[PDB]
Amino acid sequence: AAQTNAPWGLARISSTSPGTSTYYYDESAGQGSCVYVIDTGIEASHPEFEGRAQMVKTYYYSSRDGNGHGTHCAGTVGSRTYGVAKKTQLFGVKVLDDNGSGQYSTIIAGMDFVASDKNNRNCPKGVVASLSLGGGYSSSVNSAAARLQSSGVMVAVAAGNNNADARNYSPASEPSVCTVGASDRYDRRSSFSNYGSVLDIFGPGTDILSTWIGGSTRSISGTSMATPHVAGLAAYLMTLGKTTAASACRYIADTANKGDLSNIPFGTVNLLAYNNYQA
Repeated sequence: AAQTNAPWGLARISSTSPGTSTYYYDESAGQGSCVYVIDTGIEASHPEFEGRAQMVKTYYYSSRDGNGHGTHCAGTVGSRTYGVAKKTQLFGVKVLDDNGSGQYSTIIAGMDFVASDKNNRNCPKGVVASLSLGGGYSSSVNSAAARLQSSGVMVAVAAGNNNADARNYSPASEPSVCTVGASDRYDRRSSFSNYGSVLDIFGPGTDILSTWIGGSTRSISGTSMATPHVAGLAAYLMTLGKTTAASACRYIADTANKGDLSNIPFGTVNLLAYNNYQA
């Protein structure tokens, strides 16, 4: 399948070269997979989600996304126009308030929730969790992310936005999950992207158009935007049967475009997520 005039990041993840604008993908499109977006919520009523999104947990007085960040990330995972995996099921877990803030205890609870809740959901092709959040190093946060991964969920986490080594951030620094840095449309490391040996992969993160609250759209930047590209890619590849939750991060690294990014610090992987689709 081909989506013309797609957002640059979708085109990039289906290309061996920058500078193209069509997204190519197998029409299975993540059908039968599930992606949990652990964030500020998801505006599930957005036409772009086509009934495939739903809130399943909140730790606040409402499940509404009053911020937009979670809706944007979910849109990159699985919205019809802006999403990698256009037929996946999206589950919202609101661990962040409408200012984008949350206690680590709440974030940990949301991760443990997903590890259990996936047993209440029909996801025959596999389960992914997208975590576009983080803060300073916490062994407890890292342990929760490791538990979620171990339970059989492909965990993609943002490297962080401090132009610093991700070893000092959580859950970015947990080795067993998939830690995602950000690149721009000219194949440069995004100016803010964290780096370091703990990174597994880069995805598009600068100037990413996706869904927003109020039935709207906007372009924003961050490792938060790169992470759902990788999460959606994992769901797409799991639906194709090419990999599993336990092996998807390694598979994405194995099949990535290699050596194509600039300003990658020595010791950080030079790997850009790629779907290897051949029509």
